[PDB]
Amino acid sequence: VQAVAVLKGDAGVSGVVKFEQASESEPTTVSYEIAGNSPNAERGFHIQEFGDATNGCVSAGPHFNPFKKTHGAPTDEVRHVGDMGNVKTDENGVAKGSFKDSLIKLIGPTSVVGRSVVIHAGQDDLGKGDTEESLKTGNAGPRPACGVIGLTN
Amino acid sequence: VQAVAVLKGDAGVSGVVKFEQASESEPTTVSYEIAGNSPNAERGFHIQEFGDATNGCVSAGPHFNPFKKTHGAPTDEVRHVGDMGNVKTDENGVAKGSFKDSLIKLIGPTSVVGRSVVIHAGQDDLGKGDTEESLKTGNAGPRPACGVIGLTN
Ligand SMILES: [Cu+2]
Ligand SMILES: [Cu+2]
Ligand SMILES: [Zn+2]
Ligand SMILES: [Zn+2]
Repeated sequence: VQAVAVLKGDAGVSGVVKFEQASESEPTTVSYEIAGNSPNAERGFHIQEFGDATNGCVSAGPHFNPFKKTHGAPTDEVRHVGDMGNVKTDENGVAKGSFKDSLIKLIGPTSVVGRSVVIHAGQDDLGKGDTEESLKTGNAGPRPACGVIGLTN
Repeated sequence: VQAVAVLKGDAGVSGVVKFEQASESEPTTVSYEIAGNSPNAERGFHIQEFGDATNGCVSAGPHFNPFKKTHGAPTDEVRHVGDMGNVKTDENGVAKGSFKDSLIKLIGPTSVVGRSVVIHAGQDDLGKGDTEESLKTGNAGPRPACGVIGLTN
């Protein structure tokens, strides 16, 4: 199964995020290419609960969290399903890479198809900040771009 | 279950399409408000197979047709699942209305969540044209706007 989300916004940030999962038990491979970010920085990269784009990136809701856990790093055992951590941007402000994740799925009851992907304006503190907000959003700041994860071939 | 698709494009046409289905066996209620169309006209309104927006509205593919039937009117027994027919536009070029459909579903194997909705530039001939194209696209023309159907609450 394949899916793709085209990140758009009014802040100069844009990109494409591709997802791939052969079967439900398998990890999903997330590939991304995002431009227009601050150069040489880490930026919060998360999957939101809804794919509602009626009010910009705001209507996408909070991080996809079906198991009701606190915000964390992708490698943390306690993290939201949509917690993809930070993506690094180069001297030209482009973030490009890929990784596999075993909580994010394109198949089954927790499928992220129809939900949104958000690239943040700030860095994700990975749930390590001494704040309640750290456990909710990782304090990653505004959402300059987002896109609904749609089906593809 | 609720879903929404925000129709956008570079041709002045835009809008919102809302979907609602309580349970799989139930019809889905499609509500729409679309502006920027030709005034006092009928325009093809369809659901495409993919929600891939990487190449404008083109990457969405053909009409969602899991049962491999020919193009038809929504009331036809032989139609594509994504065949929503034409929507009427008023003297100001706005198409606004709602209807229920029993082939379009937000739940189950034929769910349209993650797929795209397209508003056409031309009228749908409802599969009655004396052309092979009539049985494929209804000859509805270009796709000025489209949006990926995402989950909402
Ligand atoms: Cu976030
Ligand atoms: Cu069409
Ligand atoms: Zn989170
Ligand atoms: Zn059709």
